This record gives sequence, C-alpha cells and structure tokens, in this order.
Amino acid sequence: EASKKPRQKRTATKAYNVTQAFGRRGPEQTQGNFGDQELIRQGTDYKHWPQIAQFAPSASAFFGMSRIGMEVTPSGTWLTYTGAIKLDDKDPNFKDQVILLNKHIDAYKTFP
Amino acid sequence: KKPRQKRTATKAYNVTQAFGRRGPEQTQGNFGDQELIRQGTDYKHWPQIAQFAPSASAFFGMSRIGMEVTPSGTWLTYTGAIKLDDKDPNFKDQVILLNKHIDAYKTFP
Ligand SMILES: Nc1nc2c(ncn2[C@@H]2O[C@H](COP(=O)(O)OP(=O)(O)OP(=O)(O)O)[C@@H](O)[C@H]2O)c(=O)[nH]1
Repeated sequence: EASKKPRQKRTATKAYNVTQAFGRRGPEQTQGNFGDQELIRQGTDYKHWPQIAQFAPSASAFFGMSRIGMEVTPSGTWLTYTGAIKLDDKDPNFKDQVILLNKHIDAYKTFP
Repeated sequence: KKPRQKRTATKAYNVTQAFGRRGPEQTQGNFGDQELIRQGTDYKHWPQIAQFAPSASAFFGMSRIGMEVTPSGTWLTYTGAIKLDDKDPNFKDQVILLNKHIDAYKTFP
C-alpha cells in the first residue's frame, strides 16, 4: 500500500523506511543524501521529524520557489528541481536547527 | 509572515506576492505562466502540477540536501529529480502542461 504511491508522494515510516521508499543514501547527483541511521530506519516516526518537516515546502512553495526543469533521457522524462530555504536566525532555536540538519546531511559517509 | 517554504499562493495572495517575481537568477523561481502566477493553488491545472510536488518525507528522502552560509543568511539547499510515469495515459498532457510553465516569464509582455 505504501509502495503503490508515486515516489514523490511516499511517506516513510518504520514499516516502510527511507531506504525502501527512496533508496540508499549516497553521493550521486539525484540520489538522496539525508539521514542518519535512526531517521533512515524510522522515517516520519522519528522523534524529531517535526523539526525537520518545518523546512519541507508546501506544493505551492515547491513550484513557487524552485528552479524547475524537464530532461528527457534514455531513462525517461525527469522534472528537475533546485532551490534553497532560508533558516530564521532570529529564532532562538536556530542553533538547534542547524545542528539537527547537519546531523543528517551526508551522515551516510559514517556507516556502511 | 509564515515561513516562505510554508506559504500557499492563491488569487488573494499570489505567486508573486508569496515567492517573488519569476526570473533567471538562482534565488528566483522560474515556474508559472501569467495565469498560474495570478491564481496559485486556484489555478485550473493546479492538481496536475501538485501531483509532482514531494511530501515532506519525500523532499528529505529524495533530495540532495546541503547547508550554506552566505551574507543573506543560512540556507538549506536542495536539488534533485522526479521521474514522470511514461506509462500514465496522461503523460503527454503532463509534458504540455510543464512546458507551458517552465520559464514562461521569458515571454511575458
Ligand atoms: N530521483 C528519482 N529516482 C527515481 C524516481 N523513480 C524511480 N527512481 C529510481 O529508479 C528506481 C526504479 O524503481 P521503481 O520501480 O520506479 O520504484 P521502486 O520504489 O524501486 O519499486 P516499487 O516500490 O516496487 O514500486 C528507483 O529505485 C529509484 O532509485 C524518481 O521519481 N526520482
């Protein structure tokens, strides 16, 4: 039931984890690089998910803020995206936010 | 003043008001024709566009995420790609729709 969904609409959870929904973390251009082993294993059941999720864009923001392209290639047709989301450094939590995000960025380098 | 990434554009609060002018620069959005820019989530093809926007889980799962410090602040960066389903009956309509919007600003009067 979880795996029936198009990839961009999947919701990772302990039962259907980040690796299962979105592939092994890793270094390549269109492979995901985000998550330490606890997030990878728990998905949205991760205890600090909401403090990560506060940075994800709404659908309107996703198409409003991003640089969208379309590439047709031997594998299919791909909607490419790029953008950046500013952290609020007025937020007393800003320090914590950074540390939490950096915990998960490229964390895969540190384990098998 | 919701966080920018949480805003939702509508006729009352439009793509330009919410996310700024469409343009060539790396901090600007390039997506939307004049009608989508005016209507936001009221746009008559919104559902067919939104079908490609990632869940929170998917945004963080699929993307290459980074963090950069610049004079304007600290930025969570993201890049990646969302494969269209070839075998969907509506694939061809999706292509047309996407083409209508990507860098549409280049032809605005
Ligand atoms: N970046 C990106 N990669 C994708 C996308 N769709 C498929 N891929 C990659 O191509 C592979 C092809 O697998 P699919 O059958 O499309 O999806 P799956 O989740 O592996 O398979 P099921 O869960 O059994 O449906 C995936 O494992 C991904 O790594 C996408 O929308 N974006």
